[PDB]
Amino acid sequence: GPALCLFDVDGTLTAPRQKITKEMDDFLQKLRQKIKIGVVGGSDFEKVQEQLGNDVVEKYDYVFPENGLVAYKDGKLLCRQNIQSHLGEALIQDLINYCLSYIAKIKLPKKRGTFIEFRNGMLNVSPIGRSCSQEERIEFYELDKKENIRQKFVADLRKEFAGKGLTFSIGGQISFDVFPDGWDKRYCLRHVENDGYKTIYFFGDKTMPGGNDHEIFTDPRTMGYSVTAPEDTRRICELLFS
Amino acid sequence: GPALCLFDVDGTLTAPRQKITKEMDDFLQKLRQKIKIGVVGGSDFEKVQEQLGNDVVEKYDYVFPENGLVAYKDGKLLCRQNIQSHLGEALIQDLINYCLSYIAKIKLPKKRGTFIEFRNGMLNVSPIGRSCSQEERIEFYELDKKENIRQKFVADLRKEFAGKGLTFSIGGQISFDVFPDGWDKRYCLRHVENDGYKTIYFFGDKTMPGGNDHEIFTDPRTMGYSVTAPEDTRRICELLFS
Ligand SMILES: O=P([O-])(O)O[C@H]1O[C@H](COP(=O)(O)O)[C@@H](O)[C@H](O)[C@H]1O
Ligand SMILES: [Cl-]
Ligand SMILES: [Mg+2]
Ligand SMILES: [Mg+2]
Ligand SMILES: [Mg+2]
Ligand SMILES: [Mg+2]
Repeated sequence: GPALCLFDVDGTLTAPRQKITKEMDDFLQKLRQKIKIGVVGGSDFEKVQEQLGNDVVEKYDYVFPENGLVAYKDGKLLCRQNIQSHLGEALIQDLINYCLSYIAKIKLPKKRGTFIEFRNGMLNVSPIGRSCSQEERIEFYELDKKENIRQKFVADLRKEFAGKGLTFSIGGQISFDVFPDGWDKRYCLRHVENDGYKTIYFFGDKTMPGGNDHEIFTDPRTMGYSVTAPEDTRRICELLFS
Repeated sequence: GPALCLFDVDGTLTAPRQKITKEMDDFLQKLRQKIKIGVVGGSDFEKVQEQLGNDVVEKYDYVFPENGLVAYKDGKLLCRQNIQSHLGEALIQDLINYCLSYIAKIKLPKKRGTFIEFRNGMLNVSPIGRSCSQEERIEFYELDKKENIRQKFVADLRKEFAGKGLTFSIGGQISFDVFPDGWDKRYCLRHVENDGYKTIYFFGDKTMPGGNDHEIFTDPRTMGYSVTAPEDTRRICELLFS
């Protein structure tokens, strides 16, 4: 039937931490005369503007910053969501409080600031604090590997919550993420599944387990295609759609 | 002997929350041919630039953002000190552990992120979180006066950290500052002290007890003058140097 193309932005339509190239933007616009297109990224709408231009809403059929928590369709905002409204202030506080209480009891060499980073689609938690220096990150990550600090504090959170529909995911060097079950890139799919697309292609570059694009790639609702770079995305699109 | 003028920024050289007027800027420079001048404010270096001009450091003999924890003299940065090194890493971790445990215990309509912001010469603490939106900021502000949330917090903090050489100051809407005794605006006198000034004049619009200019005004190293606006600062300086 009719189809949709969904692209990760960073690493797929663009080179890592680089803006789109006029040549690729033009290919995509030519491709829209053949098929509906849309983009999905973990970054806020401001960042996505930096990456694809301030006219992005008018140039793509769908735009899904924040893994879809914000959604634009045919130039209008289709929907907007945040972790606060979903989980609720009560539950959002029970979680903050426990995290705070628990971090007060961790004996560390150092503590700094921003232990809780509130993002609209997750809560970053950092025993040391994100404001640490790079040399303090390393000191902590090494200590974590011998004492397993992050792993035990997720463990105790998975016991006390998680029946509230919460996922916990250790990542990077100093923090872990608390986000509702399924609020990875798969979230965006809810805004396009009821629009009548017999097949939804998806292109991304972190397609293997761990990556930003893994969970959406493996979803049975997508025709998943891995990519290595923008040039490769044109290559594949040229072959799929002539 | 030779002398130095030190000016509070907001309200003394500028109308509150506004840039300086070109009239006032060019006056100061005419004075500078008669006297070394300097400025001091609580705000980070970038904010000072926005009030006095990008090239502040070249137009003022001394420049003291963050009450002087960051300091420029004749264009170049002076030796620096941070709260971690002064108070020690145990009192920092014991003061963070306490603040964290206490926030977890506060019942509030909303809690968000960045409850402790780790600055060069202080720690904010925001019961609600500095990442809060604007609507949430006013909410906490207008509830705080009904239930004296911050006022009550600062009080218990003083009891527990009595004698530890720390000061506390509720400022603004959502937070209070914790800083070593002596790290108000009078921190900067450490730099201009000596350097052969027989008289150090100081101007400030919040001379009254509890104001950010009080302790530097009363400090005996300074010849303090209370100001009611930029145009008044002129009157006193025109009375003194003409
Ligand atoms: O309002 P906030 O929470 O951002 O607070 C801000 O302003 C306060 C005073 O500002 P003023 O004297 O102009 O009211 C400062 O003490 C505080 O460190 C700063 O973060
Ligand atoms: Cl925090
Ligand atoms: Mg990518
Ligand atoms: Mg698939
Ligand atoms: Mg002032
Ligand atoms: Mg004095």
